[PDB]
Amino acid sequence: EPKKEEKKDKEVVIGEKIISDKMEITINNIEFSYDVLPKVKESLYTHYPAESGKVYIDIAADIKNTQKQELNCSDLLTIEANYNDGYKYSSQTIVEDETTGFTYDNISSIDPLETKGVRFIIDCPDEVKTSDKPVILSFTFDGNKYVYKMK
Repeated sequence: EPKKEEKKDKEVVIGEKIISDKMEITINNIEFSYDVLPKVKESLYTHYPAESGKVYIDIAADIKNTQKQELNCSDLLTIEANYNDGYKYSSQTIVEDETTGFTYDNISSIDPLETKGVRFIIDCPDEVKTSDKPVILSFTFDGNKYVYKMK
């Protein structure tokens, strides 16, 4: 008999805090996008336009570091989009910046008790948006699986 495990997935609720002993994650927006634009774009800004025939899944979140030590933005979620039962695409993290629009996750950190905006972006073929076929988002955070039925 193979080794089985018993598990229960948690539903992602937009605007609801997800908490661990290290951080608080609030997912504020989940949408398809052909151009991932930063929240603040006062002068020259970085943005992520989708390549022809592609679409982004743009997941916007607030991350509050609740530790006494700095939190690296490379240590955040990896979100998987599971399209039409098995066609899988994984996210990249970008960080909101008041000066340059965005920065990459590798050069940025969150101070103790600071909240920073981030984007988890998933590069998909365009049919992930335009078909009627399902999209399930998921991630593992602090020992639990989180799921979101996008369509």
